[PDB]
Amino acid sequence: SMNRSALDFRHFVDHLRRQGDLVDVHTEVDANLEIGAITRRVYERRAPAPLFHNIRDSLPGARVLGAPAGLRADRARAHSRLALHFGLPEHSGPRDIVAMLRAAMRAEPIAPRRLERGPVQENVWLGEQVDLTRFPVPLLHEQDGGRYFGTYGFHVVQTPDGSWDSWSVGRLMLVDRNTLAGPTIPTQHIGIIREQWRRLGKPTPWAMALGAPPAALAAAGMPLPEGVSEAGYVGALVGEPVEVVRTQTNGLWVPANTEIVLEGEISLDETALEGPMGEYHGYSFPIGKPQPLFHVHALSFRDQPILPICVAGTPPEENHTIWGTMISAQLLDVAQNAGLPVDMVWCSYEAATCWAVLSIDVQRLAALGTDAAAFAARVAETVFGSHAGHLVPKLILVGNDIDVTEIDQVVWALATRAHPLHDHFAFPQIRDFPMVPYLDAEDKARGSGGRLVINCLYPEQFAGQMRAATASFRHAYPTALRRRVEERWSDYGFG
Amino acid sequence: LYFQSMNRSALDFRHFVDHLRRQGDLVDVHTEVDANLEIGAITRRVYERRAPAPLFHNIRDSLPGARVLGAPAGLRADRARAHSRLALHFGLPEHSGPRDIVAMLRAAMRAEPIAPRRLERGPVQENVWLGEQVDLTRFPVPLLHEQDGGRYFGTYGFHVVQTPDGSWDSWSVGRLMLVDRNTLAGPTIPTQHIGIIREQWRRLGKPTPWAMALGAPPAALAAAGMPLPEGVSEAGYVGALVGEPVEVVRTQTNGLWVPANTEIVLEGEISLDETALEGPMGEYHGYSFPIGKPQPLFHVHALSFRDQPILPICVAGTPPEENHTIWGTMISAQLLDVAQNAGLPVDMVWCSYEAATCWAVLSIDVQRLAALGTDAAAFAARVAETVFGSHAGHLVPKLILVGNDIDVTEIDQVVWALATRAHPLHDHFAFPQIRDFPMVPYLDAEDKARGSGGRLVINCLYPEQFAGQMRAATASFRHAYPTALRRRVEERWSDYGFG
Ligand SMILES: [Mg+2]
Ligand SMILES: [Mg+2]
Repeated sequence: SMNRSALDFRHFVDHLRRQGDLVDVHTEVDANLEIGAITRRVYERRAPAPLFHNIRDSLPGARVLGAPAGLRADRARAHSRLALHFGLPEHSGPRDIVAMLRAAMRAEPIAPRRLERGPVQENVWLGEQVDLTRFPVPLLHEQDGGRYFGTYGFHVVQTPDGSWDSWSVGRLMLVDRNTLAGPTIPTQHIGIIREQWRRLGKPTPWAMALGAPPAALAAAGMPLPEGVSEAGYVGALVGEPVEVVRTQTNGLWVPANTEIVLEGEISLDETALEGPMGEYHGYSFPIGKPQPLFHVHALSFRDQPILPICVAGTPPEENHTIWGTMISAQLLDVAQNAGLPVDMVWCSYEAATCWAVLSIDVQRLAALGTDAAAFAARVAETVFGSHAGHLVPKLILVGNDIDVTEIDQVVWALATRAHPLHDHFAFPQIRDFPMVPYLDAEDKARGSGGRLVINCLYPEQFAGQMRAATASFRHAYPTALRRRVEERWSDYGFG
Repeated sequence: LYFQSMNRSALDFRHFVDHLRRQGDLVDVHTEVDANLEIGAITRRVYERRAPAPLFHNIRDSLPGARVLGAPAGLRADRARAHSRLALHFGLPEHSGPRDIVAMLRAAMRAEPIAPRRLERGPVQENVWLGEQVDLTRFPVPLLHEQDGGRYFGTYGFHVVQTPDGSWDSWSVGRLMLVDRNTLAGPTIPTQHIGIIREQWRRLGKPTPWAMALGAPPAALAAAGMPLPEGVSEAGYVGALVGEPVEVVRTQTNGLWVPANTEIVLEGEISLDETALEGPMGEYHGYSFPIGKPQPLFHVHALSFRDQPILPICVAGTPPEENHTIWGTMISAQLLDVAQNAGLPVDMVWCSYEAATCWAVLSIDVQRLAALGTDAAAFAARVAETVFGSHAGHLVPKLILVGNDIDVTEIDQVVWALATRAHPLHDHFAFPQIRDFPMVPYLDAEDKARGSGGRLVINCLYPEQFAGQMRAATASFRHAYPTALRRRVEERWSDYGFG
């Protein structure tokens, strides 16, 4: 059931209900602001994911699932919804998911299983039959530039010769009944492929899978080389291939179990103004930007289709829980592949992927014979120089007496270890990720200025010393007594 | 009737304990446990998991009937009631949070005191040991952390002393390490009120008459930590706090007045000439440093206790424990008074428990900020001077200045602002000349010799906010949806199916 949830969105949703992580909303809600407002609150209260059954003035049978990888208030199970995206059980935490991702990234892909048919074909609208406005397309935040059809799903394109099928995560704003608009980064795989079609004088055939198999959405964001197709890495993630059917109108292959598939082409030169919109950093910047038109020639969907939605903004939402976690997992590979004494990396969801905390193996630190400034520089070059680390402007270096995945502990280290005169290491020569929201006009002209390493390693730690013991349950009591207290917890009378 | 019980909980420790049990915020531990490390270790885990407070009923080698309560102002895992146990120390209900408590404390500091009510008897007098009968070691005196220099009798209560002429009764929070059967040791800082009074008795060639109240009325303990002028008695401020006076009885041996409901009262005197090594001990900053310090002996001449006496304990260290939940909160409230009395555009201050009282977050009213026509560097310096120069602000090395679109009492939102707003080249304002609080754990040897070096203001106000503008809206429930719709969602939450 847990691995089934990973390969099948509809089952994923039933599973949530069974484990008490789903609220069926049967009362009538408005896709104009209300769905988004509710879903946003859900993220912030860490509530069960809502399934809206009754949406004003929308395709009968159509439904919306809010917060598909939001967190849960119950701390023992807080990451369960996220974990299902990777076929992992209810009690899986950041470290379990990171270990699984790192392994997946070393595993072999498994060729997708081609099928003649599948549930996504249960309903088909062609050409003139296409009307996107009939779906419960939400206006997500009050000031958004338009309604968003696609906020949790991926694009599918292919090279003209068919040798490389490319999945990538993307978002699409509704323009009209059969047109959308959304970003295509020229240097991203989708942009590279779009260039190949352009030199033939052709628009790019496209599809978007919404309510895709959770692991297929995961796979779509995996860091893969140019030429390598994402579909196979569903098998790398969960040991079982994704099942695919051919689209109705353009010869692409989309997961068989997907809820809603849009089919069409990315326009050569037509654009619309897209945005403003909430983004991963928690802000909604006010200016719109022209983006390419995606023309929809056909759409297919399951009976009683579920449109999943993300309401991007202040954490934790899917940007942080899925993409942040993946970045964390990649940064740990980067650090360890470099030989750094790092046993964990965590891009705290609370920091909206604007910082990474590196857990430093203090038992191996003295052997480096270094100090804070040199170590900060070394870690800066290594991490910021990587593809994943390019994305994160601030690194916090801290000894592994704390658990870097718990923000309260990071805060404690930050407040009590980082000396204001000696532990603030700015690296203004290092090129920035341009979306970092605190960048100013000079940083933007220069291309650098935003990068920072905050050191929380006390100077003595570079000699293997430590000025004071941590007065916590973990570090203030001998091993035997810790074990006794944990084994007797129930006997004492605690739940 | 929950409100009956809430009110009584503030004035009677024994009832407070019963209140927690009825709310499901107590665990009655009947398993036999060891005062040596085990009780501390369990209580420590309780803070960290935010579990119910444990009342230990069965303690190896202890006075018959003796009990221990751990985590008396620890937090609860239930977010909607997280601060309920703390709140009871201030006469406040289960859903009270940081802001409600700060408001009550600020109003308390300007309310009238109500003189204590003198009684001829109270339950603290139910058992009395005099002189040769005093044996502190019969109580369940914990060794709290593995590397403590001794067992601590007092980690949750206050000292009572009085001026020689009897015109000023002083309560103050303090810890006491066990030295032997009738002797303890702990700090008595000369510049603080207990030390000033001690100096008055010294001038007469006399030791200082003293009592310690343990398991005191929760709002008595709160009153004891209030920032009152010299010459002003803390006891009257139980009345300012909860609208009803504390009830007091005379000690058995030295003329001092102590709360009638206290679980355990020690009576004696503070030695003129004798010291012992006290500590080391876990401290509020989360650390146990290796070296103790000489402190004055407190000789116990008598003690009295309630039947089945409950000794409350604090296992100081990584937050949140009582140093943070009680005293951090009081510091936050005073810093807010400091900021406002100085006319800073600040609507809240919060010493985040998670930062172990090593930083204070200042919530900035951005419209009032624009009126000042200032900038980051000048505003940082102004806040630094004002805040670090105050009695309360002197204690806190780091300040965070941030717009009030976030709730500064929520560490997750503070972390978000900090990561997304503080520019590495422009917003790190160290104040290396401003005098440090010497306990700050990151200070180096040069800082300590010099007396300064560790102060910092972190600016999270974007440049445009100083002109009252903002580069981008906050994409949150609070700020991404209009008032009436948020209200609809809140009001219909249960109708949607949430439980
Ligand atoms: Mg790719
Ligand atoms: Mg005083």
